Amino acid sequence: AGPEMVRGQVFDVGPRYTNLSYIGEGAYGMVCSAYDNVNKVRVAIKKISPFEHQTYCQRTLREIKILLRFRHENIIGINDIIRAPTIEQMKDVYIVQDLMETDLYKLLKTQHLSNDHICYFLYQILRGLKYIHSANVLHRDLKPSNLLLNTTCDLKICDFGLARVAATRWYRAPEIMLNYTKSIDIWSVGCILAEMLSNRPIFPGKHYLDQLNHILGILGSPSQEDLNCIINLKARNYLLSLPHKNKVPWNRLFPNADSKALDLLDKMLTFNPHKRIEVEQALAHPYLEQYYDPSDEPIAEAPFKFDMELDDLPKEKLKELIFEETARFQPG
Ligand SMILES: CC[C@@H](CO)Nc1ncc(C)c(-c2c[nH]c(C(=O)N[C@H](CO)c3cccc(Cl)c3)c2)n1
Repeated sequence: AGPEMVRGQVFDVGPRYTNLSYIGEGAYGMVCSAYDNVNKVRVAIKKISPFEHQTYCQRTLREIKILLRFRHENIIGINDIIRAPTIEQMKDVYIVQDLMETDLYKLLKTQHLSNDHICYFLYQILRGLKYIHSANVLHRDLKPSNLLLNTTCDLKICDFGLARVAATRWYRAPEIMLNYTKSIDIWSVGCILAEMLSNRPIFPGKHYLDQLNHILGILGSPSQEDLNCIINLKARNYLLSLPHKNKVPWNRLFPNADSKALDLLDKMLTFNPHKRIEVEQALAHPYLEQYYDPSDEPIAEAPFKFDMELDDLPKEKLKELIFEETARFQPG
């Protein structure tokens, strides 16, 4: 028969993984659903081709090392890894993960969420983020397409490509554009909460400049303290040259939303990251009272730390480290 192919891209994952079907894609790869003849279940296989670029090699090694170390109910894990038996032949890496029914991007495209469903989804994102942040790791790309869901509404965070030890424009914090920290992930969670409440993105900017205008159009003009930071000159002089913009109240933008949901949203969507609410205070907020449970909210045993500076290593050395990291999944 030979190896299977999906939309041009070859998928040399057999004979264990057969009956392949397209489910998603990325900047340097493809995601496919496949049947596992060992566990007798369908799984998700993430193919990635990162060896042509040094940045992609860093992301691949960071993603593999983080997900293998991490073990949480609201975070996607790695079940198996397939790659060529020799380093010279390795051009692709296949990460086998648990298959989920849908994601929040697909769900908000077709379904209207009840307050209890918005409350339960937000809790699981923050429960998962509590574990990521306890390990001193930043996701840096939290969005509805990276939040996977199953039949029984169980949520899982995926795509740890941009993850780092302490992105999509619409869920990007103003400090990334103005000038990184745990607070940039909370901003993204705020953007996700607002999208669950209206089935529309709160800041759908077409470019980095239009993105800042959409934020100022709701939050109002920034104060002297909000601008008093290590901000870039171009962005600082641009925001100062703009006319005065009034703050739109949260109850006016979301008329029939829960008052507690809007109080937490305000604390998550705060321009100043220092004044922005943290993952623990967000979980203890009265909006997530019926789900908050410090007893069943695990944290990472120790903070994450890389043994070597990956930014200084060339793509040739990073390829060797990727080959060595994926070796324990090879037969023998
Ligand atoms: C069938 C429904 C889909 C989600 O809608 N199910 C599902 N189930 C499990 C998983 C692990 C996934 C899944 C979703 N995105 C990804 C995933 O890893 N996506 C990133 C881009 O966001 C990616 C993909 C390929 C290459 C690169 Cl460089 C990066 C995995 N998707």
